[PDB]
Parts: sequence; C-alpha cells; structure tokens
Amino acid sequence: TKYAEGTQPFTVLIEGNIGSGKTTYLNHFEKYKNDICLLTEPVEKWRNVNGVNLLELMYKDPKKWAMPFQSYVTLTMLQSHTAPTNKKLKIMERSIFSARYCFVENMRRNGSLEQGMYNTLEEWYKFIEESIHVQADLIIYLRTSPEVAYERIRQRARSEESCVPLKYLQELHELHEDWLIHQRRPQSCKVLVLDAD
Amino acid sequence: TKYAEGTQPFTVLIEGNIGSGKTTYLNHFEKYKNDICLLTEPVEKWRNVNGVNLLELMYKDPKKWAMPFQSYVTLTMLQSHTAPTNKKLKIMERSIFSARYCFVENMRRNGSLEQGMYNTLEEWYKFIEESIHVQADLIIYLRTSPEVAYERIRQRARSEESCVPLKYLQELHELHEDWLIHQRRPQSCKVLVLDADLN
Amino acid sequence: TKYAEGTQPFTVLIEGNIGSGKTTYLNHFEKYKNDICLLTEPVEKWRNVNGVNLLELMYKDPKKWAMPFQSYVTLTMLQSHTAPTNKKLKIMERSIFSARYCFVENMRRNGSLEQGMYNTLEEWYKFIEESIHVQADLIIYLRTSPEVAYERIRQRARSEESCVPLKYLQELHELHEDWLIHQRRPQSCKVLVLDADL
Amino acid sequence: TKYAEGTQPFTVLIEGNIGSGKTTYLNHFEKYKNDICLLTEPVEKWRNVNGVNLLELMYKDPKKWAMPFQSYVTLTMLQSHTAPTNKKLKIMERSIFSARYCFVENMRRNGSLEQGMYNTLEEWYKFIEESIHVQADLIIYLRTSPEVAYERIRQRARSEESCVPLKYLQELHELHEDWLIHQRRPQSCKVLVLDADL
Ligand SMILES: Nc1ccn([C@H]2C[C@H](O)[C@@H](COP(=O)(O)OP(=O)(O)OP(=O)(O)O)O2)c(=O)n1
Ligand SMILES: Nc1ccn([C@H]2C[C@H](O)[C@@H](COP(=O)(O)OP(=O)(O)OP(=O)(O)O)O2)c(=O)n1
Ligand SMILES: Nc1ccn([C@H]2C[C@H](O)[C@@H](COP(=O)(O)OP(=O)(O)OP(=O)(O)O)O2)c(=O)n1
Ligand SMILES: Nc1ccn([C@H]2C[C@H](O)[C@@H](COP(=O)(O)OP(=O)(O)OP(=O)(O)O)O2)c(=O)n1
Repeated sequence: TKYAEGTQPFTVLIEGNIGSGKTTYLNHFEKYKNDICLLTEPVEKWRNVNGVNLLELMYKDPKKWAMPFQSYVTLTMLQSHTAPTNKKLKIMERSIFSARYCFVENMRRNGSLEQGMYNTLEEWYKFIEESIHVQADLIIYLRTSPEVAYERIRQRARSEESCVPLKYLQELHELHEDWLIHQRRPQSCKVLVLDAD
Repeated sequence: TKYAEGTQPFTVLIEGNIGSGKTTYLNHFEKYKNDICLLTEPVEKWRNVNGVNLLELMYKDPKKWAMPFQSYVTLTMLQSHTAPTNKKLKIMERSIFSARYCFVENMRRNGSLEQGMYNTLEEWYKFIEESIHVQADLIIYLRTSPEVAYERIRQRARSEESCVPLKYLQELHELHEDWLIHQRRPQSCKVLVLDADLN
Repeated sequence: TKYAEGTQPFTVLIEGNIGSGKTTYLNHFEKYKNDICLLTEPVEKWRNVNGVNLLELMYKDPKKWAMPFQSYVTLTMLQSHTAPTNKKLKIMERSIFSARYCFVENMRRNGSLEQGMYNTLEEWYKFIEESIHVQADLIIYLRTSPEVAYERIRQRARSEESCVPLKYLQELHELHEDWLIHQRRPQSCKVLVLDADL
Repeated sequence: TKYAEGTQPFTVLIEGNIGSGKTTYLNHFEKYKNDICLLTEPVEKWRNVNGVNLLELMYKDPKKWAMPFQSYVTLTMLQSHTAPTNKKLKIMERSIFSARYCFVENMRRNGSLEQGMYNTLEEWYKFIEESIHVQADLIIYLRTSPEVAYERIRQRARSEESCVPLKYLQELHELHEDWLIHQRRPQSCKVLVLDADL
C-alpha cells in the first residue's frame, strides 16, 4: 500500500524534448480548469528553490550540481504525481519517468553524474517504485527532430540554456525515442505520438 | 495514509555521537534475533554502494559528495524504517532523524552543503514526513562526551574518519543534545539517556 | 477559523498592470457607493505613511526600501480584504495576490529584494494564508499591452514613477498573464478578462 | 473573532535582556514536556531562515536589515503564540511584546530603523492586535543588570554579537524595565520578577 494509492484520477503526462512545446500545448487546456487538474511548467520551481536557481547551477557545474538538481526534479514530480484532487482528469508537464529514463541516464552517459551519484539516484528510484503511487494512464509524446527543438531553444533564449549544444538535444531525443517509441524501458502505459515539428 | 502505516511494531532507535558504541549496544540483542527485528550498522551500506564508497568520497570532497551521501543515508534509513517484519519489536541503529537534525544541519553550518543542496534535502524531508510512516516509540541515547567519542574513533581507526577533528564531534554532540535532551526539534517520542562514557 | 472568515460579501478584485486603468474602471461604480463597498486606489496610502512616502523611497533606493514597501502594501491589502461591511458586494483595487505573485516576485528576480528579504515576505504570506480570510469571488483583469500601460504612466507623470522603464512593465505584464491567464499560481477564482487597450 | 481565539492554554512568557538566561531557565521545564507546551530558543530560527542568517545581516547592516529582521521575529513569535496544543500550559521564550516595546523601539531611537520602516512595523502591530489573538497570562522577567547581561554575552561569544556595545544593553535594560517594572506600555498581565544576577 503506497502513498497516494487509490486517490488519483486518470492521468495524462505531457512529454517531449526540451523546447518541444509542452507548456504551449498545455495552455490549450486552460478553459477546462474546473474539470482538469493541470500541473504545468515545473521549470519555474527548479529556478527558484527558496531563491536558489538549481537549473542555473546545474548547467554551470554539472559534476557538482546535477545530482541535487535531478534529486530536486524527482521530488517536484513526486509532489505533482501525488497531489490530491477531486477533478476527474489530471494532466502534467513531464514526469518522474523522463527524469529517470532520459535526463539522469544521459547525465551518467556524458559523465556529469559520477557512478556514486547515479547509483544513489537509481536506488532512490527503486525505493520510490515500492513506496509511492505514480498514476499514469496516457503519455502524450510531442515528437520533434533535435534540430527543431534546438531552434525553439535558441529562440526562447533562457540564460541557463545558453551553452546547450545540439548534440545534447540529439542524445535526449534518442532517449525519449528509446522510451516512448521503442519500448526499451519497463514502463508501461499507453502513448499518443504527436508531430510537434 | 502513508507508506508503511499500520505495518510497524514498537520501534526503538539507538542514537548517539560517532563512536558512542551503538553497534556494540545493539550487539547484545543478537541472541534474540528471532524475537526482534534488528537493523544495525548502516555505515556498511554507505561504504559500498555497488562498489562505490560514498563515506570516503564525502570525507575527501564534502562540497561535491556530501549531498549524495546524505541523500543515500536518508534512503537507507527509510529502507530500514519501512522494512516489513512479523516481530513485535524493531530496533534500529540511528534514524532519518539524526541525518536531518544532526548531520545535514552540521554540514550546512560548516559549508559542506551549499544552500541549494541543503534546501533540496529539507524539501525532501518535508515530503517524506507526508508520504512515509516512520515508527519511533523510544529512542535510546548513548550520551557520551566528545572526548570519549573521539578516542574510540582514533582507536577504531577507519581510513574514512582519519581527518575528523574533535571540533566536528563537539558540534555533533551539541546537536544530539539539542534534539534528545533539550527537545528543540519537532520530533517527539520518549528518550532514554544512558551514560555511554564507561566501559 | 481565520480573522474575517464568514464576515465578507461577494468580492471582486480589479487587477492589471501599472497604468492599466484600475481606478478609472472602479470609478464607474461610484454612483452605487451605498450598495457597494468600494476600496480604491491604495497607492494614495503608500505615498503617505504619517508623512513618509514609501513608494518614492522604494523607487529611489529599492535594495533598502522595497522590503518595507511591499510589507506595507501587504498590510493595506489585508486591511481592505478584512474591512467590515454590511453591503452585498465588495470591490477592491488590487489585492494581496498581485503583491506576492507579481511585484514581490519581480523585485526578487531583479535584485531589489535580496534573498533573506524575499524569504521573509514569503514566510509571512504562508502565515497570512493560515490566519487571515481573504474573500475572492471574481477577479476582473484589465488586460493591456506593455506599451499602452507605459504611455499612460508617462501621461500621468507621478514623480515617483519617472524612472520606470518599459522593460519593467513587460516583466509585470508577463507575471499578470502567468497568474490570471495561464493559472500557474496556486490561487484560483474566476477571472474576467477585459481589453483595456481601449 | 481573532485567529486562534479560544484555542490557547494559560500562557507564560519568559522575558529579559539579551544573555539574561531565558533558555537556561526554560531548560528546567524539559522533564515536564508531556504536560507543558515549551517553545524555546527562537534565535535559532532568526539565524537560519532557509539558510539565511538574518541575525548576522541585521548586526552587520542594521539600516538595511533591521526592518526585515524584526518583521521575521514578529512572524516567529506569532507562529509560537498561535501554535495549537492540547496541553494545559504553554511556556514561550520571549514574545511579540518585547520585539515591539523593546527592540523595535530601541532601533528607532538609535536610527537603525528610519521612520518609514518603524511606521510600517507599528502599523502591522496595530493590525496584529485586531486580527490575531495573543494569549499572555504571566510574564516571568529575568531581571539582570546591563553589566551581567553584557558579561554573559561576551562569554557566550556568538559571532553575530561580537560588536555589541554596553550602551546597547543599557538601553534594552531600561526598555524591559519601562515595560515590565514601570507599567509604561499599554499591555498588562501579571509580571513575576526574578533576580537573574544570581
Ligand atoms: N529531468 C529534467 C527535466 C528538465 N531538465 C532541464 C532541461 C531544460 O533546460 C529545462 C526545462 O526543460 P523541459 O523540457 O522540462 O521544459 P521546457 O520549458 O523546455 O519545455 P517546453 O519548452 O516543451 O514547454 O530543465 C533537466 O535537466 N532534467
Ligand atoms: N547521517 C549520517 C550518519 C553517519 N555519518 C557518518 C559519521 C561516521 O563517519 C560514519 C558512521 O557514524 P555512526 O555514528 O552512524 O556509526 P558508528 O559505527 O561510528 O557508530 P558506533 O561507533 O557508535 O557503533 O558515518 C554521516 O556523516 N551522516
Ligand atoms: N504591490 C505593489 C503594488 C503597486 N506597486 C507600484 C506600481 C506603481 O508605481 C504604484 C501603483 O501601481 P498600481 O498598478 O497599483 O496603481 P495605479 O494607480 O498605477 O493603477 P491604474 O493606473 O491602473 O489605476 O505602486 C508596487 O511597487 N507594488
Ligand atoms: N526582537 C528581538 C529579539 C532578539 N534580538 C536579538 C538580540 C540578540 O542578539 C539575539 C538573541 O537574543 P535573545 O535575548 O532573544 O536570546 P538569548 O539566547 O540571548 O537569550 P538568553 O541568553 O537569555 O537565553 O536576538 C533582536 O535583535 N530583536
């Protein structure tokens, strides 16, 4: 018996690469706010943790800050996944899944998370599977080419992201592909693929 | 309802400074392993996580490795706190409480955990309070003086602890006192204070 | 049970950027003062606190004065939110919510409020939520474009606001939108969006 | 009805100058924790506001930091004053009253709080007075001489307090006296005077 078990409605997760337009997509559901629990733009949380901008720290110094950043992401996802609601539908930008299967895996591959950090995160992930209910009935996948995602990143010009190369978006694209198209992860619910190009 | 709620027996937590003799104290319950759930010596997990020595890394490079270390410690305690058991008594060495109120706080004060690392841990702690049941019926506090703790640490001579100064033990001591004697933490359960300075 | 809880009639909040025409819009209800509790334009209070002009001090030296300024705003908002009335309707210019979600947040982002100052405001907001009932049934959002709000500010020529750039209104605009259109903020009640570009 | 009205046990406030021994005195009630709501040593909060040491910022730069410092002290006192409890006795170290009648007043008199900052804090106090219930049935005054207070402060050697002059303890002593001995403040409940020079 996990925390939040039996307390959650049908849940949609909006996934896709950086700059795939997840927030822009979720904005369309604004009029329906009375019947949908909408939990959007988690990134504003990660830029302001009682004043501290973890996102900024992460990109500057990933070998020191990537583990607390991803730890804090994991938490905010958990807080959203388990938030109470009397509404019959919940829709969320991202999830604990993209953190684990995409961004944490990529940061291990590129070396920003050393084994000890990766290990600590994965052991947390495993304990979270045992202890906390994560409701997920549909994933909407906003699929893009790495190049379109990079354009939207350059256009948006978030300062924290000023040094993000195309290769990093290519790496992240393949991981989203591995999970959402090629069924290479143990999760595990329905997926609707949308062309966001 | 929280995870592990209603699943846990009377639970005793053995607390005290580094080198206070917590494992030794818990050792004397071994002969009753079949009547008691004993979860002892968590430091052994921290020294080998799929081969990685987080304790050693923390001590060598706290500013990089203190956050992931405490985050792993928090996990191992939660793993122990929520462990299912068919016995009427559980006794554990340490708790999530001393990682939070003593070690994480001291690493904050000393600069080992930057403010965004500390805030991340604190935010995790608040969410753990909401989501995970931590059974705590009695705390046994092996109260020592920092000098006695320090001597036992030098005797034991763990390579990881080779550079630990007495000042750190004094800091840790006052924090255990603030929590277990002076009831300065929101945590409240019965405390039994033993003199752990003798033989 | 909170202070003012169950004491308040249906309550409307008028919100919008600086210069968006909140007091003007509220002036239309003047003739109905006897059936409506009308609380406008709070800036008159911030310009004269027993003779101290805090709005002017804040613009001149924000690193020292932004914090007691927003603290006073918060207080005058609470005074209005909880002000007693035997009328069936209350209408108010601004609210505690815009101070928190728009003005305090922007002063944090621009450095006017150092961290300890922002933390202190936020912790107060958390306590106020626990202790004080803030009736909020409808927000009327006077939606303007930054350039239109800026022109009105220049036309008006309050001396306190003489150094306010267009950029600042652009930041405040995005924060009103984030709150009132995109509902990124915890507080929810119905919002009526009006075009106040004229 | 004010917030927390009717929810509070008989409440004892422990007051005295800096270094008068309030925490030490309160330590004596530790064994009775299960029957007494004990709220001690609030200075640990003022030193770690999500990692920010407001106490240190105030002493370093009082003209900038004294206002948010006292604003936060006031909050913490309110959080304690209104904390729920099933216990039949509540004992708190310090109170909102001493922030207002002693420390805020002295920082006004020495210039650390300029008029508009002081005005903001006082207007808040008046609102708090109307909206929040503060239970206070007995004040225990640990009376000292400024010299004993000053010696204890030097001996404790808190880094934040290293530049604290004797004059400042003299000023604070007289304000506590004004309030707790000479009945100069609007507030009244019973006062128990104790010689803490011992
Ligand atoms: N587990 C995660 C999640 C996000 N990020 C980073 C990548 C970006 O720098 C920033 C925001 O990325 P998202 O794709 O989550 O949010 P966007 O605002 O980019 O999404 P969109 O533009 O699609 O609305 O956070 C990260 O490092 N690890
Ligand atoms: N939250 C924690 C818990 C422990 N430690 C460190 C301090 C020591 O370097 C090591 C083990 O300390 P403990 O007091 O937990 O265990 P001991 O085996 O030293 O206890 P005893 O000697 O009393 O059996 O881990 C830490 O940094 N953070
Ligand atoms: N929490 C707040 C509220 C207002 N202000 C500032 C912005 C202006 O300099 C002045 C008043 O702005 P308002 O938008 O509240 O009032 P106006 O009178 O400008 O509104 P309108 O022109 O729409 O009537 O106070 C501030 O710094 N912080
Ligand atoms: N409204 C207040 C209350 C306290 N302080 C400051 C003065 C000291 O620098 C510090 C702590 O003082 P207290 O007298 O409240 O606490 P102590 O711990 O010194 O009390 P004691 O030593 O008597 O237990 O906070 C302040 O500036 N304003």
